[PDB]
Amino acid sequence: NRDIAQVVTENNKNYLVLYASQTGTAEDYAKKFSKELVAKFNLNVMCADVENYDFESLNDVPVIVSIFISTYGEGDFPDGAVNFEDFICNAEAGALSNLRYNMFGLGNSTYEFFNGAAKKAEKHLSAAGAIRLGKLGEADDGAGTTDEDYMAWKDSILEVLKDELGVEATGEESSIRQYELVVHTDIDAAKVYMGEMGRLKSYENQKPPFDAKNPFLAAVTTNRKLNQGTERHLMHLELDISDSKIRYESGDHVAVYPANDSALVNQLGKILGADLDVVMSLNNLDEESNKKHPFPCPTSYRTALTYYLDITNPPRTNVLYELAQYASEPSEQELLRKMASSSGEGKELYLSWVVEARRHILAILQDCPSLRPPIDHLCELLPRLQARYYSIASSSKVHPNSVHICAVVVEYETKAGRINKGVATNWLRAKEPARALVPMFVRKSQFRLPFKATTPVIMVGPGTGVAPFIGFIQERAWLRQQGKEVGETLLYYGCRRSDEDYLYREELAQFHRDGALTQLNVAFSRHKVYVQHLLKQDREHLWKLIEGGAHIYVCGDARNMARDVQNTFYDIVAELGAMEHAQAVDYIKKLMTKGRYSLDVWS
Ligand SMILES: Cc1cc2nc3c(=O)[nH]c(=O)nc-3n(C[C@H](O)[C@H](O)[C@H](O)COP(=O)(O)OP(=O)(O)OC[C@H]3O[C@@H](n4cnc5c(N)ncnc54)[C@H](O)[C@@H]3O)c2cc1C
Ligand SMILES: Cc1cc2nc3c(=O)[nH]c(=O)nc-3n(C[C@H](O)[C@H](O)[C@H](O)COP(=O)(O)O)c2cc1C
Repeated sequence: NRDIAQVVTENNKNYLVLYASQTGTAEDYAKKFSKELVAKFNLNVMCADVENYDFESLNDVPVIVSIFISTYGEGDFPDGAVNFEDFICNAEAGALSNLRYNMFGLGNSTYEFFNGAAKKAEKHLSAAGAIRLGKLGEADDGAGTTDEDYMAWKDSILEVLKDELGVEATGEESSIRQYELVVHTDIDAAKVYMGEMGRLKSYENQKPPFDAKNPFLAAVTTNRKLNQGTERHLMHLELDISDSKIRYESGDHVAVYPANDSALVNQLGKILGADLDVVMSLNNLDEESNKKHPFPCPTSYRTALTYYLDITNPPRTNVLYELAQYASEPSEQELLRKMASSSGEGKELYLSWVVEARRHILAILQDCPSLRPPIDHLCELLPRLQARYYSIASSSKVHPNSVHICAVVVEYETKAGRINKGVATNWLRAKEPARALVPMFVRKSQFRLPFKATTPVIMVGPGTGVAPFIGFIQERAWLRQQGKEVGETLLYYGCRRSDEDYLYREELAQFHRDGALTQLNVAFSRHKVYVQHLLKQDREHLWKLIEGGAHIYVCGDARNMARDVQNTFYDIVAELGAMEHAQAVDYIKKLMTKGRYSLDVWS
């Protein structure tokens, strides 16, 4: 009841404000401070009149204590606060070593002992081992300064507390703009970036060598549905690289710089209120830094959103944080800051609402209608639009001037009822051969057919992971057509169904007919027949091939399939080689080192 440490603990207080007051001024300001403590840190504050407690347990109060105290005699406390005074003056060395406090005394210089109470108190607190945080305040009612004396003191202690308690004050946007807006409302189109990636006008000029910094614009020669079913769209594209001088081999990847859907970009401009044809630059406030801009400038908002900015993936923590100020509806602003937080609770609301719902920026704007930022701050915060990679599905020996892509279109419904569209694949799908140009480049990999033709090859490529092997098979067929003896060429393919999603049914059957493909092993899942079982089934034969210097290749979207396939090979070497599992793994390791076990797995 009168035990101050007891009462503080019982009631789960984060912070204690005490006051001693004859005529209500200290009480008033102790209350004003408490109110500000809560408004800014959302603490659970007790604010109590010293007169109502015994203080023998002052040292056991486990929160920070503010003390407001008035002077009334010979530097005495108010007569009602006798018990509080008798404790502070009797306090022996070390008695209050756990007490962390701040203090604001109330006095009047027109009396003999200006602020004697708070001055005495502080001598005794520190003498007994307590640590004061911040300055000792001393209101002067004699000068008429008390309110401003408090104002100054309060601002001070709140800065001290911001570090002591961690955290930031509600009502604060420590928001740092990295770049600055300049509107180029007059400038000629030749100086303005139009969606090209490196040097200005490079999509026009097109001079070798083409690469990541300078992609070749390849015409789309073919674009056909590969699959029988309607659930999914899987497609085969052909990219004309005639006159590029780009060299590739089977096993290489082709990278592609897509465009965002223009309808999406429009919808975005319409909800931001922004006119997107405004050409502009975002110049770095760090004048001496390397990145002068977040993306090629001068450029229009339409262009940045279309070609240089990622607007489809879930925005990150820091972009929610920075957008939160632009939410006029307070409860919408609370959401965003919470989702931007380091809180277990906030992180978790973020994962499900932002990440798991796959909410892109437009979706966040639409569902938080009071969030209305300026386009230029948004463009600064959004991540860069990345290139997208595909396993070339052609051999350069039959298609030297053509690069083939095999891809499933990403198109799916979210928890929140939206339909999301994968950028590159829907873009590629909309490319009609009747010119339609795809910015691209080739990155070399170490995924290669054996250069010694007689060497057997074992390809494991379920689903879209057949991609690289289509080119491997074209190539091997080609080697046979040229008079070379070619070793066995085994494909272990997989899909759901033969009349739904059998990729390259004609071509693989025909390559098999012509003897180019020695074996087409398909594992249609739809009872759960995956490729692992086909490998185990054919284990006896696979071990001969392996022992005969065969090369193994694993391709596909799923890391687990690769892992299951590797495990299956571990068991085959274990059984048929007659060795310990540990030796089996080390054998397959040796293969990898020799370059006879290669992977192309995309996660
Ligand atoms: C080296 C390499 C080679 C590759 N080769 C090929 C290839 O030959 N063929 C191929 O098909 N892929 C391949 N991949 C993937 C390919 O690069 C693209 O990521 C893919 O085509 C999707 O791109 P997008 O722009 O259409 O989708 P994006 O706009 O990038 O969206 C893809 C994202 O959407 C999300 N997503 C997808 N489906 C769902 C779902 N149903 N529910 C919720 N979220 C979902 C995922 O988070 C995924 O990261 C390869 C990857 C790498 C790294
Ligand atoms: C009778 C009386 C004695 C006072 N003695 C002092 C004093 O010794 N030193 C001082 O600085 N102020 C003195 N004051 C000023 C008070 O401390 C000042 O008015 C203060 O704001 C009172 O706060 P409170 O309303 O919480 O009691 C005195 C005021 C009165 C009314």
